[PDB]
Amino acid sequence: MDWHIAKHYDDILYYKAGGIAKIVINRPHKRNAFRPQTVFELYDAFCNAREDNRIGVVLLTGAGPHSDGKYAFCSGGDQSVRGEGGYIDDQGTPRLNVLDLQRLIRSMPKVVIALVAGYAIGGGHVLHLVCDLTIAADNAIFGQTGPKVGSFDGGFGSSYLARIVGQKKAREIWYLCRQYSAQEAERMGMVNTVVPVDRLEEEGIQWAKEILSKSPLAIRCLKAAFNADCDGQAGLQELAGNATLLYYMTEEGSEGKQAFLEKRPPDFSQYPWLP
Amino acid sequence: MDWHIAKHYDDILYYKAGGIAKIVINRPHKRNAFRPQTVFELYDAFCNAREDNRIGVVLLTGAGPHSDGKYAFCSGGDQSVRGEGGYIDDQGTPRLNVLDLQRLIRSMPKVVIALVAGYAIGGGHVLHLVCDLTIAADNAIFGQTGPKVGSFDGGFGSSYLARIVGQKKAREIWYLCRQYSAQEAERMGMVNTVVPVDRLEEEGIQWAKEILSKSPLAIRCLKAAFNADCDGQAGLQELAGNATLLYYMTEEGSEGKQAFLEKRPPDFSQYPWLP
Amino acid sequence: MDWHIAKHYDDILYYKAGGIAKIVINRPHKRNAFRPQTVFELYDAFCNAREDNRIGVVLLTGAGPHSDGKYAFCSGGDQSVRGEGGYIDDQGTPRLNVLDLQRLIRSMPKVVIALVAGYAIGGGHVLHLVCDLTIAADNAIFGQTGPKVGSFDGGFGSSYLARIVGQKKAREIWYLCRQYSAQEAERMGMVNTVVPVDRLEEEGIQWAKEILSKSPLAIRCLKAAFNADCDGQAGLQELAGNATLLYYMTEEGSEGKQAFLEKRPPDFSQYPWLP
Amino acid sequence: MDWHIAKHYDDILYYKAGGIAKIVINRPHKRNAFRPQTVFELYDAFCNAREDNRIGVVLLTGAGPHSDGKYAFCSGGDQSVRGEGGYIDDQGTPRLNVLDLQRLIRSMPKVVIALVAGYAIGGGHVLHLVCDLTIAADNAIFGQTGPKVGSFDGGFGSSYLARIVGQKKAREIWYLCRQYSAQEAERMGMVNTVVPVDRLEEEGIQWAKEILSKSPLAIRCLKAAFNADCDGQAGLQELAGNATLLYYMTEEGSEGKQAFLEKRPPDFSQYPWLP
Amino acid sequence: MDWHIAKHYDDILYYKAGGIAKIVINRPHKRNAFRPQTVFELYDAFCNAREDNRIGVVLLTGAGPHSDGKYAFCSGGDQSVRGEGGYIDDQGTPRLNVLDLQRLIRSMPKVVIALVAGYAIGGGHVLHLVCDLTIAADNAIFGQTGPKVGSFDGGFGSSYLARIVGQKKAREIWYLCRQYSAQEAERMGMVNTVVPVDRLEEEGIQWAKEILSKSPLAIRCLKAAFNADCDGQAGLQELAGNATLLYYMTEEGSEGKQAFLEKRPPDFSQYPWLP
Amino acid sequence: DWHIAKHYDDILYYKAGGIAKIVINRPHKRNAFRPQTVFELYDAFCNAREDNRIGVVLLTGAGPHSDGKYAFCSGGDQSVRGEGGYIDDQGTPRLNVLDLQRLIRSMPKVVIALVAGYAIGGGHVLHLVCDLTIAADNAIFGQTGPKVGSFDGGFGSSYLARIVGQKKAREIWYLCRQYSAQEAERMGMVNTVVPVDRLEEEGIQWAKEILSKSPLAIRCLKAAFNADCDGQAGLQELAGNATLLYYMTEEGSEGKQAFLEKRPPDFSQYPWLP
Ligand SMILES: CC(C)(COP(=O)(O)OP(=O)(O)OC[C@H]1O[C@@H](n2cnc3c(N)ncnc32)[C@H](O)[C@@H]1OP(=O)(O)O)[C@@H](O)C(=O)NCCC(=O)NCCSC(=O)c1ccccc1O
Ligand SMILES: CC(C)(COP(=O)(O)OP(=O)(O)OC[C@H]1O[C@@H](n2cnc3c(N)ncnc32)[C@H](O)[C@@H]1OP(=O)(O)O)[C@@H](O)C(=O)NCCC(=O)NCCSC(=O)c1ccccc1O
Ligand SMILES: CC(C)(COP(=O)(O)OP(=O)(O)OC[C@H]1O[C@@H](n2cnc3c(N)ncnc32)[C@H](O)[C@@H]1OP(=O)(O)O)[C@@H](O)C(=O)NCCC(=O)NCCSC(=O)c1ccccc1O
Ligand SMILES: CC(C)(COP(=O)(O)OP(=O)(O)OC[C@H]1O[C@@H](n2cnc3c(N)ncnc32)[C@H](O)[C@@H]1OP(=O)(O)O)[C@@H](O)C(=O)NCCC(=O)NCCSC(=O)c1ccccc1O
Ligand SMILES: CC(C)(COP(=O)(O)OP(=O)(O)OC[C@H]1O[C@@H](n2cnc3c(N)ncnc32)[C@H](O)[C@@H]1OP(=O)(O)O)[C@@H](O)C(=O)NCCC(=O)NCCSC(=O)c1ccccc1O
Ligand SMILES: CC(C)(COP(=O)(O)OP(=O)(O)OC[C@H]1O[C@@H](n2cnc3c(N)ncnc32)[C@H](O)[C@@H]1OP(=O)(O)O)[C@@H](O)C(=O)NCCC(=O)NCCSC(=O)c1ccccc1O
Repeated sequence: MDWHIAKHYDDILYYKAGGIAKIVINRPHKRNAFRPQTVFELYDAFCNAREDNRIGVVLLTGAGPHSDGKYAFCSGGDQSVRGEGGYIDDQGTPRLNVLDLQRLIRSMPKVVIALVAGYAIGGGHVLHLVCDLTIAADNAIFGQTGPKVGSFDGGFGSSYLARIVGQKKAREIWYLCRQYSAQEAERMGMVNTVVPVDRLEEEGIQWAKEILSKSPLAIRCLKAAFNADCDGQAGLQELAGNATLLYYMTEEGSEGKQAFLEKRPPDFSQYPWLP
Repeated sequence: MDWHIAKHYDDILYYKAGGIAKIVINRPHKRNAFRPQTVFELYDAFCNAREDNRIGVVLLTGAGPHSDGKYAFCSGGDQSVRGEGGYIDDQGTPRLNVLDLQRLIRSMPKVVIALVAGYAIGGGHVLHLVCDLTIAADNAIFGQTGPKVGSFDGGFGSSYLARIVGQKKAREIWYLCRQYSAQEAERMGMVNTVVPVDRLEEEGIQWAKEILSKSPLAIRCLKAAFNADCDGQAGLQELAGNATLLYYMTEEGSEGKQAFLEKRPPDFSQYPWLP
Repeated sequence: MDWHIAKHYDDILYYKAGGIAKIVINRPHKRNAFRPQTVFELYDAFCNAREDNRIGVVLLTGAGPHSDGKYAFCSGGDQSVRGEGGYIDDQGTPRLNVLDLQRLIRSMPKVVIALVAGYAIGGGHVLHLVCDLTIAADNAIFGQTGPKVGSFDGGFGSSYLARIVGQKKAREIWYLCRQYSAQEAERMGMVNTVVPVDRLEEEGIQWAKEILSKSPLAIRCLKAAFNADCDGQAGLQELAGNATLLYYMTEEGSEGKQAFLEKRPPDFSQYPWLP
Repeated sequence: MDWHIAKHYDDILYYKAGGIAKIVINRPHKRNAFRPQTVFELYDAFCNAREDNRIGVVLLTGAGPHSDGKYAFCSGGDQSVRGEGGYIDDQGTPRLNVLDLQRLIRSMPKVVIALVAGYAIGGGHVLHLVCDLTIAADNAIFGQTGPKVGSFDGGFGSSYLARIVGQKKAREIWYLCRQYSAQEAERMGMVNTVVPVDRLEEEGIQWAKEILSKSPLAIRCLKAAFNADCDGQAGLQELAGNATLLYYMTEEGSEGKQAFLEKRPPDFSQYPWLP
Repeated sequence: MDWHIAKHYDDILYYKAGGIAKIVINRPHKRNAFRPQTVFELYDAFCNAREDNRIGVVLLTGAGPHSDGKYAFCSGGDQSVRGEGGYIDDQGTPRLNVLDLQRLIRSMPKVVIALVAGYAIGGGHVLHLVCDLTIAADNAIFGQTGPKVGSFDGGFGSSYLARIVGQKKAREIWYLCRQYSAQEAERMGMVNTVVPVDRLEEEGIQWAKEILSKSPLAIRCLKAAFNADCDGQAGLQELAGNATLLYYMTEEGSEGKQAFLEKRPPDFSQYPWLP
Repeated sequence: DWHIAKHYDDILYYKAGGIAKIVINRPHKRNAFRPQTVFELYDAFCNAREDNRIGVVLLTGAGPHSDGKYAFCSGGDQSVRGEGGYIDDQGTPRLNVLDLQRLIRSMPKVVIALVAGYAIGGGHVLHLVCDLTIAADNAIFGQTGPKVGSFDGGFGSSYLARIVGQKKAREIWYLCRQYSAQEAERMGMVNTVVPVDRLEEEGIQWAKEILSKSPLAIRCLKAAFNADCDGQAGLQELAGNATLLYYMTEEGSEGKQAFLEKRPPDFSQYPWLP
């Protein structure tokens, strides 16, 4: 693929090619753990993808292999900056801003695919989970660590995981903090497919292209519909929001607008009350 | 208004005029209690209204006053035909088919307004509740009777009532089986407005007309949206269904249709992936 | 089995034998796509099955093989009659009446089993999904096509699917519009069992008989309970409706009815307030 | 009424009369604040009432007036024994056992009526909220104090309050920590009725007697149904639990039991599959 | 108050004083309708407020009176820039970005109070609703207009409104598109208090100061708890996120961090498994 | 090294380190529970909950029986089933297993079902509501309600669906078939499968991996999982844990001290974080 750099960052790499964006967490010396700046940059990059009318799919992955030969998607919050009440940014502010990133990935009307090679651990595991889809390399390793390292994600990390692998397996994952292979992760329902490491990016590109040939309006409505099964009124906001969008493409709707601007009463008399 | 009979029934009366249909429960010797046939006919009448592209609003009310001077919207299930496991129809089958009627009124994409003069009691009270709106006459009397007469409605009768008057008041209504005035009913939030008896139908017509001047598409989407706060996936079905409806009016959607019929790949390349 | 024709239709075939009904979509020249009339007839047949006190289980399947040797359960909405805002009926009205069929299948207190040979695609796929159970032949092929053909089902097609195969696999199914084999469908959780094509009906009959040897009241309560995990207040309506049904079979409840009819205060004094 | 002491406690008083139980919080020197012992005892008394087949209604109230002439329902958690992580019991164990009491009151199949004279503040306010009904004396004063005293009830204290007074008023109550009169509390929807201080107990008894003349089975099903609008699967458990109870009173149900005991196949062939 | 300008914008004004921020929509020639830029700026200012450790409360209001003597909070989407599929920004992109602003106001851990003088109509009405609290001047006018002007808000505008005024009144508001006085709005439950126009800001400041003397941790937890009753897993994310925040302030939690950094197994053996 | 912790008629109850073991001991009825069995089970689980050293509870059945067969639990004892419920010795109809279900589900300790042989009917639902399930390869799972004139439309239905999905959950209940340990794992309702003589050791092994974790983290997580299912009751548990943690902060303590000292609280130093 001919990837073009789209913007420069300190902790990540960001590329575009056709309708695909690629976001790479680039802190291999920390197994691609995120510090607050990493989350800020990830958020910025995902926002850019959201605003780009040409991009329909974002591939999210980690830099590797590292000098020690190991692969990693993301090892979660950088523990070396963890202080009282959160992860300390350069101004001394404790933060949990990955929560904001989680929501953006979840709600943006573009499909996000996690491409996992090596470790997807802790907060890194939850990031893989909230991505729409996950493609794993056969060397991928999945797991949570919260109860061992003094943390937990009781939001999407728990409930949404249960909506993927079911309640028994979700609890096992969090309580024991074991590691799971790519094959185990696929069998339990949380990984869509598994390929060799050297095929991981091309598979992502293949899946991305099958989506890029579909109707953008259809895709965004379906993504909202899936969220609507989880996120109550916030889910309804996204789903109803797309209904409003589509309604704003109708003549019936436009008559309401035109009537207001022309200071006359609207005339919906020709329009039927359908069953 | 020039109401014209639209179809003949044994237990009810059914009229249409302009964009309004009027359905009248007609068993005043039973304070308008419904027997299984009454529910069958009500259901049929609402279906007819649903199918008529000219009808946007349905007024539901009870026949009166009766020979005793009393008014009644509906007194619920006819206890005189109640047998083992439900209300016995003319074929000997026990039924709780008012549940089907509740669902039809609740889901049909037309506004239904209960016009309550006199008693709306028991199953008759639940009917008023599931109508979109309620306009009451000053002589209206509301209440549940289940725990006194060996019944209960633990479906929309309970949960949906709580979404109207709040949990404290809903529990009071059901546990004590007291009666409530039109003013008390409005104050608690379950009656939209109150007018003198002789003004009841005309108020109904005025409210119907204010809705009939609105966009049918906007109205149906809103009704689905309101149901969506209550009915989980069934509510999602109605709201997403309207999104599908609207999407079927877009050129983007039509390309998908035409491509299939012409046995060619669709080309959505021109359409943007909006924010 | 000695199937007996139960009623004649244009687009479907309808049989009964013992406690089993069999409904067959009969438009093999369109891979059994449904037009509005097809849905009307399916709805009528399911209502009949619902009304028949002898029928406990309904088998739903597609006519085949076709003259080209191919099998199909259902290929979804007939694209050849699709117009603005829906599928255009013979009177010129745009419809999405499959939504009503979905609700009927989902809520009727009889077990519905989809018998899928060959294609269950698009709206045909959602139909299989909303059936209680699915038995597949080895030649079955499952998938959604919405984003490719300019449609989507963001109701039961999305949310309820996620409650079967989990969020990751449900999104994949819709975003990519691939086809899935029977073994794949079974592994992901949406097909209950797989058998050879010529053993499909006999498998359906056997499963039906195992249900028919059970308590009808127990089965209906369970079906409502499953819906209740999905359909919010609509689900409560079904579950509470069954509690009412059962309560109408009690002596305690009848004392309430009798008291009213005999115009005396009820006497529940003998009855305990159990823990 | 002739109240009889039913069991002796240190921190509360417990009486019975006919089908009514009365539980009185008795620490007037602390405006009836609860310490862990108080909660243990309250739980015990409510359990007793639950196990007593003669008791249908429980009245909950505070001892008063105090020597200063002041009335109090309950001032919440006893701050004088609050320590690290909770309220410290006599063994040094930090506890939040009022959460267990909230659940018992909420789920027990008997109606609980809070009789509030004077202060219902903090955890004392939440206690009034979770009781089925609330009757207030003219001198009643309601409010939350968490954000002022370094606490919060983000459980039934927040969500369930919103289901009573609506989201705007519920947020106001908690954010500002003001006090509300009986009239204000009634108008907002969280108090069922208001009576003079010296009529409070008689009003409680009158409401209780109106409940005690109803069907105990109807009442328990209704209470479960109301919970089911709030408590997801736990609510389904209560409601389905009652359906099971009712089914266990049927001959159809008994056929299953007998068949098992007699080591024979059950015969449900005579029973219909109702609509 | 000595308000200080905090940042310069085109469509709005932004001030700070003590723990209070004030955001003023400043397009009085359009009754304070928002165009995409207005939303962009509102979003930025609310983000600024969120990031300011000194700000606990945000007052949101409209500029007025206008040259015509009229007051307005906000009249919703600027119809003069509405085009196909949304509101057209300065780059030609159709947007519904008020949806993003809604989520920010709803989720940010500071109390937002709408100060409504004059019109809060359509999208402007939904903005007032999603603020935590609303204080109205006695000249305030509330209402929705969607079905008249060819729009609807089927997200928070519908469901969340029902959680404030109940289902009956919410439907009325949307279906008829009438106007409601401050008094009617308070009576129905969606306005917290009403004061004279000349007292509106001082009342806002008064309420803000009562919140500013409270515990910030308590307030954020409560706000998340209220959202959790509406927003399913998204609500859980906020509520669990705060639990994580608090857990990150515990010694027990830090031991997990330290063990990881020091490359040793954690020792939680000293910590109890509390009831 | 198990130590008897309390004596019961229908069950056995032990502790060792941070693990409690509760054993249903009515093998002559395939460990069916009568109201007393449930009362004792509730009592034992309450004990475990109240025991500050206990972090994990293993639940299992006595076996093998004299007929060589294993059983976790065969559900409600049909031999005492009467009108409206299971008749206790004072003549009262009961459904008190529902109370046990809630206790197991809500207690801030991990409960692991160790299933050898039959987990059937109400016994099957008990395994389901336990946090985790470890099965021996001879384990057999299933529901029987519609066959024996009962049903569990609460956690037995909805919660099962949140484990195996709607299609499989309905199959299980409608047909009342039996499922192997391997089948149970493949569908998602069993965490792992081992040989029968390795069953207890696997449970102990799993318990220990949990006992080395943070008790606060584990309780918050269990509540968080319940919250995806139990609406406001789930919120009560989750928010309750937030309150617990807030009661460990200085900020929170200022509010208490201020009240006790009859002075206005001073939270002025504390930030309004993002
Ligand atoms: C990822 C894993 C399993 C890999 O193990 P291994 O291959 O053995 O690598 P190693 O552990 O040796 O790590 C290599 C270097 O990267 C650092 N490193 C790795 N992960 C790090 C991290 N998360 N923070 C800081 N440094 C890290 C290491 O400390 C080490 O650095 P040096 O000693 O060479 O200097 C293994 O490394 C591992 O278990 N990492 C920890 C993962 C973890 O526990 N994450 C959860 C923290 S909580 C969280 O993510 C979170 C944050 C916000 C909101 C919610 C949340 O749940
Ligand atoms: C409605 C009410 C309060 C009116 O009282 P009142 O003005 O004193 O009239 P009265 O009680 O004298 O009744 C007049 C005649 O109509 C009959 N009548 C009135 N309502 C009836 C009914 N529901 N069934 C059969 N006959 C009825 C009466 O029996 C009486 O007949 P006669 O003595 O002249 O022969 C007062 O009449 C009253 O309280 N009726 C009871 C209403 C009630 O308790 N409904 C609960 C049944 S449960 C239900 O609605 C339901 C059904 C299916 C599914 C779910 C459900 O919740
Ligand atoms: C089913 C499938 C995959 C089979 O492929 P194939 O075996 O190759 O058959 P072929 O494509 O040649 O089709 C055979 C004939 O049946 C027609 N045909 C098949 N399906 C049709 C349909 N759904 N409508 C009209 N004509 C159809 C075809 O046009 C063709 O006719 P002729 O050339 O001989 O004239 C393959 O045929 C296929 O993919 N069909 C379309 C499936 C599809 O995209 N369905 C969903 C549309 S949206 C939906 O159902 C829906 C409905 C309600 C609510 C929400 C919704 O999303
Ligand atoms: C209740 C109220 C408003 C009454 O005011 P007032 O009439 O003026 O009485 P006063 O404040 O003087 O109190 C009288 C005496 O009772 C004690 N007292 C009153 N309430 C107490 C309490 N809750 N704990 C310990 N001692 C108490 C006082 O400290 C005082 O004792 P002495 O000086 O004579 O020694 C006014 O007293 C008041 O606001 N009290 C505090 C109420 C409060 O803030 N409760 C919340 C605690 S957090 C919570 O309840 C909670 C706990 C567990 C779970 C969830 C929860 O939400
Ligand atoms: C607010 C209201 C009721 C006041 O009426 P009035 O006092 O009589 O003022 P007037 O109607 O004359 O309007 C004054 C000027 O401001 C403009 N103006 C007022 N509102 C405007 C608006 N929303 N957009 C553009 N220009 C506006 C007017 O066009 C007029 O301009 P000029 O003629 O002098 O040039 C009355 O003005 C009124 O009803 N306005 C429209 C309210 C409305 O229908 N809002 C809904 C739009 S849909 C939406 O908000 C939305 C957007 C995104 C997502 C969800 C959503 O619901
Ligand atoms: C478990 C199972 C499949 C074992 O089969 P098998 O190995 O062949 O043993 P067998 O059937 O011979 O039973 C052995 C003895 O234990 C008794 N026994 C076994 N289970 C019993 C039980 N549950 N109650 C009373 N006695 C029992 C039997 O009657 C038999 O006794 P004797 O002949 O020696 O006298 C097989 O035994 C079996 O299917 N048992 C019945 C399981 C069942 O249907 N449970 C459903 C009750 S519903 C419930 O649990 C419930 C409770 C509360 C709320 C909701 C609910 O759904």
